[PDB]
Amino acid sequence: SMSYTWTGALITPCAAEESKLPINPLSNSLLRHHNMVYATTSRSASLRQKKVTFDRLQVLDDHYRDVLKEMKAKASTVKAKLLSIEEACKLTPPHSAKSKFGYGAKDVRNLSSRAVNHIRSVWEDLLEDTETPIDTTIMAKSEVFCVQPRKPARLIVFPDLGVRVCEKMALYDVVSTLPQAVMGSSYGFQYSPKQRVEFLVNTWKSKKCPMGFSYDTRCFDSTVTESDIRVEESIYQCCDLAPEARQAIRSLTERLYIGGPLTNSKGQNCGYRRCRASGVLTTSCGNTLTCYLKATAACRAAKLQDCTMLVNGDDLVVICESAGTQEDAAALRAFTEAMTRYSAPPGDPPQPEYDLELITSCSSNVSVAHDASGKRVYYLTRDPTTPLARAAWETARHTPINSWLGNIIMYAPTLWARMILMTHFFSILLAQEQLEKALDCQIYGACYSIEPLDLPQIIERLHGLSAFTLHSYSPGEINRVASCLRKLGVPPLRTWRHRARSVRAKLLSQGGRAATCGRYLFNWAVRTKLKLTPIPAASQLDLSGWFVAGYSGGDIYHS
Ligand SMILES: O=C(O)c1ccc(Cl)cc1NS(=O)(=O)c1cc(Cl)c(Cl)cc1Cl
Ligand SMILES: O=C(O)c1ccc(Cl)cc1NS(=O)(=O)c1cc(Cl)c(Cl)cc1Cl
Ligand SMILES: [Mn+2]
Ligand SMILES: [Mn+2]
Repeated sequence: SMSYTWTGALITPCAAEESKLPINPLSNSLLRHHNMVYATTSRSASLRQKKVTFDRLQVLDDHYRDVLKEMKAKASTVKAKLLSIEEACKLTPPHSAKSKFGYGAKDVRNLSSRAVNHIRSVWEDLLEDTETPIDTTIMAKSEVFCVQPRKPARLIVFPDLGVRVCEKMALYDVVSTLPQAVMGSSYGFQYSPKQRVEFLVNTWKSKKCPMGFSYDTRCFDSTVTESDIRVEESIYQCCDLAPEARQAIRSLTERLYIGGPLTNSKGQNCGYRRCRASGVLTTSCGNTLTCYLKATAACRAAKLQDCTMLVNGDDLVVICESAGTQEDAAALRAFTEAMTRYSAPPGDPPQPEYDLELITSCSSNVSVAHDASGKRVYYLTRDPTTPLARAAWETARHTPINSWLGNIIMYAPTLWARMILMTHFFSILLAQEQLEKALDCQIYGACYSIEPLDLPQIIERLHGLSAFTLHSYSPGEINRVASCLRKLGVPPLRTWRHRARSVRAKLLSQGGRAATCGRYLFNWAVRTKLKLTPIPAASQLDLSGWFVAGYSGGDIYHS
């Protein structure tokens, strides 16, 4: 069937849309080529619509069925619990889109009478009505990028707030626990960056002659068929579930997940969806299971040897045993035709790689540096272009989520996050005297409230002390960073070192947590290094829950 059907009504914005980077003194000190940074808007919606609208092709074979049964056998060991309305409400982000039924996220979090009453009625409706399609709103997502030698806005589809809370009650525990039970070490969201690196490195070293590749499906959500979504439900149904949760899951699958009507911000009928909605609770878990299922079966069909998968939603990395240059090339090609038959055609043909550093997944790749002892240490890095463009944007404009904070945490060991992001943002926080102000950021899609002054302990707990002593980065990594800065008009690293020494000094002079930030985060900036000892507060942090599952598009808030 067609992934989408359109009436002609336009995808409209519900407020003014900014697309250009402002000329701001704070942002200009970080990035001078402001005309190269832009934000997507509804103006490009039609372009995206054209790309994601097509008829799907899907042929399932014995390998697919074999793997599905293997996954279901594992899912059968799961017992999922039903979340109370209170628990579900508390998972709702403070700035989540308000309901059209007289209440907003703040009301939900406060368990106000009207919000809770409506949520209950929505729940009872899911238990009683097993067929009526649930309405969804379609919007053009606002994301920041750097012009390329422009990307049309992505389309987000989500149901009302009441429905979103009900999804949590019925499925939060399932999407938080089932993926790991089914996919084991292949489920990527169970890993912190260091652990992801650990898995990739060990998986690579375990092969006699490793060969690996990233497989990028063209607009994955649009490739997801009704069959895929019902197969996904069949996996969830293997869990021990409360009667109402089982019905809610059955109803949500038929009324929302497999598809439904699309309404624009103006309340006009835009069309119909018959594929994955980006803004529902099951998107991350469902895409991961779907991608893992198809690729695991595809490997068998293509005869790839010892395929080890690492899946994060639609992002897939495969590491296997090489059978020779020509053999691998033909097998990868066969893999692609198998995935194509399963309705997971590639955006760009995958290419076999024989060096782990050359494998890129969602712009990220593993690289190596050295600690104080001179020992090799692998870490996760990525092209800094988008992180820098977004940092500049969030510097000049107030945004609900601070990607820069999430990037500092996830890429703390990188040359660019340390020299640029830490330097730039701490200097600004110092100047505005807002170091102790908690900010919101996202990790694997879930929203977290974080205090900048706790970054030292956070980073130590997640990356280890070596994150504050890495040096001697690879030539390729250094070159990528340097060339990126020239492209964006970002001052050279020598300038950032100078700024860091001054920022470091100021932080030390204030003592307390601030001083700790200066000592640990900016030790790289001084010749006479300071003895960095394990931070007491670090070993006392409760980061249990940060890396359990993916929740992108799931409207999740962890407090
Ligand atoms: O060339 C390097 O030094 C290098 C640095 C980082 C990475 Cl990710 C790969 C590299 N090359 S590689 O041949 O794929 C490689 C992979 C692993 Cl798993 C280990 Cl233990 C050592 C090397 Cl040599
Ligand atoms: O070598 C160190 O002691 C060191 C350790 C970590 C970091 Cl983030 C930077 C370090 N050196 S630095 O002087 O700041 C520096 C490094 C590079 Cl690669 C480049 Cl192009 C330019 C500069 Cl100005
Ligand atoms: Mn993805
Ligand atoms: Mn190498």
